[PDB]
Amino acid sequence: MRYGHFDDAAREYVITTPHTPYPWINYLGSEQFFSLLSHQAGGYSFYRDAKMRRLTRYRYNNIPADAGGRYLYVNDGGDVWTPSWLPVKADLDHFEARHGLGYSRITGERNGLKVETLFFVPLGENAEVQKVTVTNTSDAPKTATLFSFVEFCLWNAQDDQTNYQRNLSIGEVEVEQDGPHGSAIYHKTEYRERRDHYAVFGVNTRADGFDTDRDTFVGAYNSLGEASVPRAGKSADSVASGWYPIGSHSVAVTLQPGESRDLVYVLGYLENPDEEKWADDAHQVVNKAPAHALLGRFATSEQVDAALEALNSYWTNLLSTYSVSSTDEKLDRMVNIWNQYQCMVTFNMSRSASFFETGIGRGMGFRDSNQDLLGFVHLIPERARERIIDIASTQFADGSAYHQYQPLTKRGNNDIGSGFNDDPLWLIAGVAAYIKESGDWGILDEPVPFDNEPGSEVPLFEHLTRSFQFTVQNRGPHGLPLIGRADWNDCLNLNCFSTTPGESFQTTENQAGGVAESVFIAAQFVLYGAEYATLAERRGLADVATEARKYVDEVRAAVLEHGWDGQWFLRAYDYYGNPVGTDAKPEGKIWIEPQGFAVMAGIGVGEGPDDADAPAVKALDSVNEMLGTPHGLVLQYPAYTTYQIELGEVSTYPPGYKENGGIFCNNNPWVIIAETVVGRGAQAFDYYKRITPAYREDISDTHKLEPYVYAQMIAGKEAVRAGEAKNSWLTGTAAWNFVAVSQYLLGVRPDYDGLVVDPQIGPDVPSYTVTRVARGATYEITVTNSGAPGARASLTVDGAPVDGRTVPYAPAGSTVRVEVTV
Amino acid sequence: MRYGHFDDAAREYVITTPHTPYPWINYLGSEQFFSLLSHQAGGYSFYRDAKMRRLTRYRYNNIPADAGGRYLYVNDGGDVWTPSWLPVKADLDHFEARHGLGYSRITGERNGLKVETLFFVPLGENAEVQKVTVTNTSDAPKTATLFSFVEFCLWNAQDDQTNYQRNLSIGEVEVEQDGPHGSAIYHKTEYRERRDHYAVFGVNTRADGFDTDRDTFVGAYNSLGEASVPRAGKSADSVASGWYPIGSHSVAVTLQPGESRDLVYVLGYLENPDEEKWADDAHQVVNKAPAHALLGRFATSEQVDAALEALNSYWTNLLSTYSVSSTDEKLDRMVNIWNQYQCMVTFNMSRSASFFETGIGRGMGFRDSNQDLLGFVHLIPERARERIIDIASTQFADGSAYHQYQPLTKRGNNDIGSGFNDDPLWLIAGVAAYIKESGDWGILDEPVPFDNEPGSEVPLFEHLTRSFQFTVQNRGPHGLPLIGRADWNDCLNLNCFSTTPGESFQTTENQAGGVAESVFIAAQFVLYGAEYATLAERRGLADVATEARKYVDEVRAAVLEHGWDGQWFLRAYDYYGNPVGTDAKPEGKIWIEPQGFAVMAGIGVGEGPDDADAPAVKALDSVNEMLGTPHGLVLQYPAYTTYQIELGEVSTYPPGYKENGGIFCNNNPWVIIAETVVGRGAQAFDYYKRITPAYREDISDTHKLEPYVYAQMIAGKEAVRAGEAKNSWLTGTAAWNFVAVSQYLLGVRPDYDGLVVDPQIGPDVPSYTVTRVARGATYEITVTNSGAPGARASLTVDGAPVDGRTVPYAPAGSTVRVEVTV
Ligand SMILES: OC[C@H]1O[C@@H](O)[C@H](O)[C@@H](O)[C@@H]1O
Ligand SMILES: OC[C@H]1O[C@@H](O)[C@H](O)[C@@H](O)[C@@H]1O
Ligand SMILES: [K+]
Ligand SMILES: [K+]
Repeated sequence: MRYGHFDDAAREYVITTPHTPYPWINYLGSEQFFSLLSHQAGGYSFYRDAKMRRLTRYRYNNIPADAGGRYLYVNDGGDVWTPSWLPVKADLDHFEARHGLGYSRITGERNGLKVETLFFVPLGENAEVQKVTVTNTSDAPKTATLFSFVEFCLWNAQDDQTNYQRNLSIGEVEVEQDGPHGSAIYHKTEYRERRDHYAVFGVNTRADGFDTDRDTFVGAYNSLGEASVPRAGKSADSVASGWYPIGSHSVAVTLQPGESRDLVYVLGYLENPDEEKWADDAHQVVNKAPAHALLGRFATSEQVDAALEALNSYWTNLLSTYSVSSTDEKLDRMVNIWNQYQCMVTFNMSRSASFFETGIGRGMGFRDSNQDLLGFVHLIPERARERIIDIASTQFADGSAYHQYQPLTKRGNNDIGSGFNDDPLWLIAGVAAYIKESGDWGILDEPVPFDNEPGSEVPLFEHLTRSFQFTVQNRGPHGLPLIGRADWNDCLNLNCFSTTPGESFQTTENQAGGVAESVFIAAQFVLYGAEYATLAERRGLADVATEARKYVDEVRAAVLEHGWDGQWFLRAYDYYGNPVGTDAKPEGKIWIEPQGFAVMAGIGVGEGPDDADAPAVKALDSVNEMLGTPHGLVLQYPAYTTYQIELGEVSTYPPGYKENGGIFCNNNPWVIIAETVVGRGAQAFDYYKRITPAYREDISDTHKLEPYVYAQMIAGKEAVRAGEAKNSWLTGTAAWNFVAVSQYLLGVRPDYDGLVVDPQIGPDVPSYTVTRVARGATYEITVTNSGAPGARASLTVDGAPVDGRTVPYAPAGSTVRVEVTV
Repeated sequence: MRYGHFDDAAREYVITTPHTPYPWINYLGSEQFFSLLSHQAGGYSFYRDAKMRRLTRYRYNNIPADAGGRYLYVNDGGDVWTPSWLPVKADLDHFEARHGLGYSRITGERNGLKVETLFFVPLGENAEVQKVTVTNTSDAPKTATLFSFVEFCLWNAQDDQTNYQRNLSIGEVEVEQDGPHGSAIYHKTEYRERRDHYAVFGVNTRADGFDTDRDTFVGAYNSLGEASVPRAGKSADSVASGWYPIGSHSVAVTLQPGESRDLVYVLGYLENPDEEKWADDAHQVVNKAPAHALLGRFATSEQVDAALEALNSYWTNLLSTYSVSSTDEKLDRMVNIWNQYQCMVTFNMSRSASFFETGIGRGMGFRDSNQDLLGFVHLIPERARERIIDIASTQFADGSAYHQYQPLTKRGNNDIGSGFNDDPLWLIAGVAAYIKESGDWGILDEPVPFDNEPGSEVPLFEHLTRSFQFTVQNRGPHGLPLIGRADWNDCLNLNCFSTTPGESFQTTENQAGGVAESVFIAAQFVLYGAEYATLAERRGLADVATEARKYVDEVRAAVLEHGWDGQWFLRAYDYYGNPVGTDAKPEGKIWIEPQGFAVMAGIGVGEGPDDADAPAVKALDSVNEMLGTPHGLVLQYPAYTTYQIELGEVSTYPPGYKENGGIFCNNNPWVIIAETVVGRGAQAFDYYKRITPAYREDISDTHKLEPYVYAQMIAGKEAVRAGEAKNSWLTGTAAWNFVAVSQYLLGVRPDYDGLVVDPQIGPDVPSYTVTRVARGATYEITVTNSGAPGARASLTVDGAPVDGRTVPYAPAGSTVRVEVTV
């Protein structure tokens, strides 16, 4: 069951009905200004930070969903409709929405008028541009009046939604019907006071009329679908004082049969220097210079099209670093287009703002942004470098870190908790990924403060030492890392014991003492502490590196001695020292995270995939049997059916959802990668297909959410809603799947001194070529793959056999031809 | 222009159209369970705390406003309509809503079916009951199906609105079609975990069908006005699993010509002891015992009626303490009914939850709850006593206090700022009003902790000494109290200097040092420091009292010497010692707060109203001339037209709104009482009329909000919206106008040892009788009033002339007849 299709040549998803199972969105912008845009034009835009500089208003949990966005009401002879279908819901003769890379087009046609709108954020601009084309598709002349509409937000979205007792009296606007390229409205709430910024909403023509007051435009007792002004056929020229500012312009157009007209609208974010905020000595009238310039840069359709083409070229350039040509078109569209596009979006948004995350409490996550770096470092290495510096600046001197930072200020906060003991090790992961990718060893010398404190700077390498030493100096009675508030699983809260309702487990005070340990952080420390040992040796720190290898070896042996349940890895020891994730308990017998992570770290790996005695194989077979479903692998089994006070948030979810028996997709690639490590390519690829957008498109009515991006959670087998996704777009699933498919399944993966070429994908992809740009040289990697279990590659390079699977990096400008036989 | 009228005999405001300027609400409940109910059935319900235990969901800033509430969709022959008008907006043949004391009735009739709903919260119950009467007003038999609807909230209203990434997976219900009294739906989100509470929505009949999933009942792409289930005419029997739980039952009705049927619906809040939460050993099925009991208590019309009658008797008893019979029916309905009812609501709700206050950030305000006591102590003194202990327990040992407390827990928080230096003295005000009303001197001996700390208890009197000593030990260089974060005016933030956008002025950190002083707090200290001295005297503390009256004299002298601008009182000195509220400045020349409060404290009062040399008279004349408008007295003049960094939030409002040139009604009664003190009753009464609901009903189209309650803010003369109110219901204006009218205009006011009878109302009310129950005796107070300027009363009591205007309190059971000549 499908509601659209991929168009690979156009790099677009084509939605051919308004009647999708859920609003399906795109993100516009890749730099500092972003828009959430549904296939019904719903959503909102913000500059840098969705909580603090939100330009336009959007209602989550509206009835119906997604009533509110950038609308264009058409009044043709008294009949009013919107080409986005919502909010008016007039019958359309034709409707299509295409979501592309950084832009979308939505086109609706009714009664001989076709209205197509291109929405995008241009490169280098803090603005959302709309190019609207109206065409008379009838055989007689048409006259229609077009009313644009956007509802402003009062910048601080939390305040906007809660503090009406103040903010119903502060809404301010200016209206400029006769500006230099057409008509503009200025939304300038609090520019009177501390804000140096305002929004503009303008059109490239002298508008017939305007509206800036929502209640006037919409009318008492009316929804957006029933707005009075478009039904009247003329603007009310309303000038807001408080209440709800909007931007709306009316333009009447007359079109002969076949004739079209373009109109260009811009929503822009402008700043002025404090000294130049005002046009007038009395400080009453905003300085419009930068808004006039912006509108000048988008006064013509030619300017729009040039900017859209520059954006297309930017995307071609980004996607030129890693591409695959295989016999599986679903695989190829994920690797070449969709998974990389999503990794840009997660890089920019972290978990902050989607149609599920509300752009309020969540900023840039310390763990989240590190995981997203793993799937982003090849796309724009300079920006990954900057992100590493920003994240490491929010770390404390003892190696612990703020769990997230505020995007606008880059300062850490505790708003979604403190003391997540996996956080410090993710910094080592992010840096190791970045150095392997770029060979930029010099980043280890970058001075980086602790908690943004001027003069506290130490080299970024020393931050990694603090991370490493934090785990070393925080192990429990089994030699396993103490878990703290939680590890990667935010709902495994072993120090909590909360009996007070409604207090967030994420922020609630934890109990000192106890002996609670995490098998997940143990594996994480084996995996990434090995990379820290390597960086130390490369830095000429021989003794630090020897010591680091020793501690890694200790923790590794502890996993096998104290972290093994018999047929799978234990999950943890709780506050009392009792095992969690043991077959000795009735529920939560096996938990997926240490199964994938321990095996990625090589723990329990035997002689080959057919070595039934190896703990890794036993562990992965137990995952397959106990956690496997057609939709992916669930987090634990059985799910908990009553509240387990000593485990925290996890048992508070009904079984089959989120952390209690949901398919929590971020941890599935760990098992995929683990499967590649033991030599079971076919099984690893199977798990990849079960959760991957292009493979799940044919069950779009089950998945419900966007068929072109990963989501955080698919309901698991214990849910009545099994198969149904929540929380699309913003998830570490995107980066980790890209890691899994690009580096482990397809097998092309940067190491410090050469490119590892190690396919392990099984027999469903028997022939493919990867084109990989790495360290300035292009590698054409032609793979002939039997897919036989445990079979690993041999290579020839430029006509000559090479030993093993690592190709030493060639000099920049080379074309290196690698022939791979598996 | 009116949209309804007062019905005095019924104690109701009758709304005769759905098409009001704004939603007009009532509050149901007076104990621990409260509903906000508009004349369109919109709003929500909560137990004790609107942030933490909110039963049902309501959207502020919805389009249209107030789409959402307790709906009953009637399907007659395929035609669907709701008697509340919204959300369907079908043409009704008749519509009326009556808001009463603790109940409302909303009736709509269409095509031969009349549907009346009585909504109320019964005494002693944590539930909202609706008795629905449907009548066939046609001459032929009718059939219809009625579908009830309410949307649940996930208890924590903040989480409900912002934390979808967790909470879309936690919604849980149970469905009981065949229970003891009829059908019931249980909303039990998080009862699996830490909540010992669930909600029930039931009806006293076996429903034909039900729905618990919003998306199924409403249908995809639909608003509530388009709900699919009522249109199809059959329930979908949906059982929610996450997403959006609701309660809906369908009931088929059949009616002969002229026949009616009653249906009783109950939304209830139930708790179980932890040990009895579950019906089953597996802990999956909630114990329904308390809900079954509740539903049996409201299984019949007879039970509903008995309970509504008990509620009516309760209100007649509450209102028997103070009433007036005069020549002015507008004055009488305010004093007798509406102002007292509003005082009950502000006592219960503080500033927490209205159609403007969102029931999230604001709990029970320390200042607000003390001002509310002034207008509530005569209603239920035992409940006032307890509130005093509650508030005083959140005070710190140094006499400063948390600015508010969380209603559920009674623990103070800083969520809306700290260090408001008027707060400590408001506690003296509250206790003095309480003791004058009740003669309960023993409250001063009650053990009360500081910040709820076990073992920190000291007598309540000692808390007052901490408050009094706080001001004494925190005066600035002119002998005036240091202002701290702000005084009563929350936007006068002299220690702020914020240049950072979107950091609340209320909570942002303040700068140490400086010399910022408040003339407001100086006047509050002179007024209430005198009360504290009298309490110390009655306790035999002659040293303490003598020293107290000394400091009162020093501050009074400081006001005259350093707080006087020439024709009015100064407002403040800023951080650098520069005067605020001086004719020397271009804007904010005169501010109303010290003019009212200084003169209330007797500061600057001369020989009589025509003593034109007296500072009090010059100050009051300046108020009249510079701040007077037809709608009330604005806060200051001119309003500030640019941001003044040294003054904090105040100049961030556009001129004419809130604290920047708005009519901030709470401060108007201070000027009214001031004018009574100086002997100008005619002017005091004029100001009272200008802001008083019964008098502004005839301009309902200008005031906009409820015509039967005070609001916090009416737009001032500098606003394009001059005359239009915001923030109705929840305001200190209610208590302080009750004080003004009952105690100063009408002149009947308790003092420690007798009842003062001192009318000062001017010639427009030439005779009236007050009936006042005080200390167990009833005083029948018959006034003949010339209104002569400055003329004050002489009294005869029970046939004998008495000296002065204070009647010593008579023994309990007495009827004391007081004859008053003015
Ligand atoms: O914190 C509540 C305070 O908020 C300020 O923004 C408003 O101007 C005040 O009227 C209000 O009392
Ligand atoms: O604070 C963010 C966290 O909130 C928890 O309630 C959820 O279960 C987690 O998946 C999410 O990461
Ligand atoms: K997590
Ligand atoms: K205030």
